[PDB]
Amino acid sequence: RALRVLVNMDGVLADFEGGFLRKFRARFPDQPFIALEDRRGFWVSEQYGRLRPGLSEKAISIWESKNFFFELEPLPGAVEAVKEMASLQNTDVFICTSPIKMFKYCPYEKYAWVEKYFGPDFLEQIVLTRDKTVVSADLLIDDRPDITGAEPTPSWEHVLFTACHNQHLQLQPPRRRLHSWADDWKAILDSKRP
Amino acid sequence: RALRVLVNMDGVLADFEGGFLRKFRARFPDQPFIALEDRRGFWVSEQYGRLRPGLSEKAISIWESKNFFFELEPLPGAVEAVKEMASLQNTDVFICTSPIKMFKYCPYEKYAWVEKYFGPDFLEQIVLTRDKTVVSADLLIDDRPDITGAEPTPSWEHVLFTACHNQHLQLQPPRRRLHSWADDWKAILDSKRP
Ligand SMILES: Cc1cn([C@H]2C=C[C@@H](COP(=O)(O)O)O2)c(=O)[nH]c1=O
Ligand SMILES: Cc1cn([C@H]2C=C[C@@H](COP(=O)(O)O)O2)c(=O)[nH]c1=O
Ligand SMILES: [Mg+2]
Ligand SMILES: [Mg+2]
Ligand SMILES: [Mg+2]
Ligand SMILES: [Mg+2]
Repeated sequence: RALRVLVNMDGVLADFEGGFLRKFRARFPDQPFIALEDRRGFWVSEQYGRLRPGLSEKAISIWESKNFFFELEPLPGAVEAVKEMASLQNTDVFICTSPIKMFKYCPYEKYAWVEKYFGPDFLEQIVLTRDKTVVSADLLIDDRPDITGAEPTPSWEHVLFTACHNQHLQLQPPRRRLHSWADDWKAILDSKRP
Repeated sequence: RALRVLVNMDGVLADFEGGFLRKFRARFPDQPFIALEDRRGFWVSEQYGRLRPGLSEKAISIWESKNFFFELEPLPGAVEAVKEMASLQNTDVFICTSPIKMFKYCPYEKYAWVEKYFGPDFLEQIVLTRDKTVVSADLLIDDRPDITGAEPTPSWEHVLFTACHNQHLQLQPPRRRLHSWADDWKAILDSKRP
């Protein structure tokens, strides 16, 4: 009855790519790096690892470090759009995010980030999971192309949120994109309503 | 195709009631307390609050304190049963747990607890959410009687795990219980398979 929308955090709400590149360059100023226009594929670690031996591990250490997640900047229009989306009649919004393997900071910082931008009351809307296919909803807005897990037939339609790593990707019909938060997300939502 | 089972953490895997009572008594030795046989209703804070003014807040401070979640003891048979359950053919097990409002320690400690008892590889099977009805599965084993949220018709059957606070409760047919991990959980699982 209410339309349910899952909104991914990294690469959709939070600027993981920009914050990573900045911190990587400051920490490792003598290593080569991947400019955002050159990013391809979801896994930053795999691309950096192909660039040079040992770079995978150095990339991983950036997001394993304290304050990495907390200090991510919101992507343009993300906060405003999700706030309006959640205020819409017959619309329930959840933030669906995958923590990393190292769990000392990431869970905590992700809660703190959501509190900071959306307020205490929005914390109730967070789902942390490595498997999104077991979360049921009408829509999932997420920048990762390949979303898989234990449920072979997820209830949501995956709308690919555009990011540097996926912008060149040709999708198979009928898969569809949300180009940025300036794009017409209301029309995508409305297309799933009765 | 695989049977999917969500197993709650507090009151099912982890002995929240016992660990709370112990820590409450050590910290507040001059307050009255609720013996486990006298516990009624899911909310410890509400019962303690009816016992005396100010006790709700003192109860809350126990589980808000560092190491509360981490130092919970496993309930008898819980670790062994979940390990066997996850090893079964055509069976995917997730640990589904609701964090508290105060998020500095609880998320982190819950990951650490699961690592401690089930190993690093089991961390992938954790879903943190305040709303279990948006997690899809065949079964949810959970000690809280009233499980509600945004999805009015959850895909799972809720099997009530017995606890001090619910043991006297008469359920409405066809709702059903798992009495403890010594009870025949395999038969409940098998009843949901093709
Ligand atoms: C790009 C990248 C990300 N991650 C972790 C860090 C944050 C989450 C982002 O996953 P998401 O919830 O946005 O699907 O995965 C990785 O573990 N490796 C990587 O290469
Ligand atoms: C008993 C009790 C528990 N909680 C929090 C602490 C741990 C989780 C347990 O929720 P569960 O995932 O077991 O449904 O809720 C509370 O916030 N208040 C209470 O009175
Ligand atoms: Mg993402
Ligand atoms: Mg709404
Ligand atoms: Mg419980
Ligand atoms: Mg199995």
